[PDB]
Amino acid sequence: TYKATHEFMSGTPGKELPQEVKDLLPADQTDLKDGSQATPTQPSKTEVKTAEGTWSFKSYDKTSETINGADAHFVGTWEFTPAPTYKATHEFVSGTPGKELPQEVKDLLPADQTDLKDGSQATPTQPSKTEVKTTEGTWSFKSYDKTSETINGADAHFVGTWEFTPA
Ligand SMILES: [Cl-]
Repeated sequence: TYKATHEFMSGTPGKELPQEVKDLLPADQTDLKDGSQATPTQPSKTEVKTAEGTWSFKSYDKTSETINGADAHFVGTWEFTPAPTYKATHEFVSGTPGKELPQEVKDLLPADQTDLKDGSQATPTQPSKTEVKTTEGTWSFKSYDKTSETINGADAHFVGTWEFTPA
């Protein structure tokens, strides 16, 4: 007689299995008759959440094997899905009463920042330039309303003020 053993591996490049997944490795099956079919023991659960994301059991490499004069070994793969991420968006406003932003200023609104981790610090993207001259006068960027904000379970939003000086 022979045994059937198990091992787990990550199927997600750059991610090692956490101990909570390794803790689910099945026990060896013992006393298997030579020439019988061995089938791997399924893990007692197929999902493990961590602070980084969720691991989900995919399958073993073989769903059975014939015992042929040696112990059998089954390799089970788990895959990782990162925890939900958030965005940081931007908006521009005029800080000059009675003056609306021209399109040339609005055209400088930064792109959204994506794939920000929960609990991370977001800092707004600075405009590509900070002055725009028009026939009427010049627009200058002042600042965003905050220098940074912690992502705490929601998208962030930064408001940038431009001021106008007439020609
Ligand atoms: Cl993890």
